Amino acid sequence: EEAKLTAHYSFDNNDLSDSTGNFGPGTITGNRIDNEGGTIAYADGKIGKAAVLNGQSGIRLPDGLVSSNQYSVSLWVKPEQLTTHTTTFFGAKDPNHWISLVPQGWDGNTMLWSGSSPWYDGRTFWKIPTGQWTHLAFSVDNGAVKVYINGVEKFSGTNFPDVFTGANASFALGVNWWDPPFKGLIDELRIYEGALTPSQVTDLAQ
Ligand SMILES: OC[C@@H]1O[C@@H](OC[C@@H]2O[C@@H](OC[C@@H]3O[C@@H](O)[C@H](O)[C@H]3O)[C@H](O)[C@H]2O)[C@H](O)[C@H]1O
Ligand SMILES: [Ca+2]
Repeated sequence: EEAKLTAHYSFDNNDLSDSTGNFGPGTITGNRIDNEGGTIAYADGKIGKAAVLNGQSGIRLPDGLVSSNQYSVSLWVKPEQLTTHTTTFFGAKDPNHWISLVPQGWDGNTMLWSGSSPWYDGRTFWKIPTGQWTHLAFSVDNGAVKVYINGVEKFSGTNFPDVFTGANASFALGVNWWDPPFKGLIDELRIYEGALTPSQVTDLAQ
């Protein structure tokens, strides 16, 4: 049972639209998820045109993008800088119940982070470079969670929080409620219902 695709934010057309047509387009935020006045440029990315994030800007995605107990997220990033706790994909029912794919987390490594009630540490023990393209993916199947870097599985575990089942949660690229906005390039955002097979993974990564 391969994971089913639901959303593809590719930026290929120099806009924040979902190419599958399922979801409304993304918005532009200021330096947090809940504010406005940012900027988004478009530069050559991993596939076609990628989104540029200047370190004070983000993208609001539509509420309820993920709303199940079985889901996955894939994307490419090219960091111009790294800042601790700063999100890529995020992630939140409210400020106390959130998920976050973090390039440099509290242990200084890439991690899938959830908090704060409770706290989940999805530690990869792997560190991301600036000025290079890294592929990141992760799947959630009823508490069963796995994290992939460049196609390589680095974290697995269980008892992941069901943050999204029953909630109209806020989703964003590059910003949250507390930390520096991501700076650099984000490309090819894809959302899935169901947990990506290893095969789909290695495909997406290469
Ligand atoms: O709630 C949003 C996040 O809170 C802020 O916390 C500051 C840093 O987060 C903590 O990370 C360590 C966590 O606490 C441990 O119990 C658990 O193992 C870890 O997940 C550190 O205390 C602070 O450096 C962040 O700014 C924001 O992302
Ligand atoms: Ca693209």
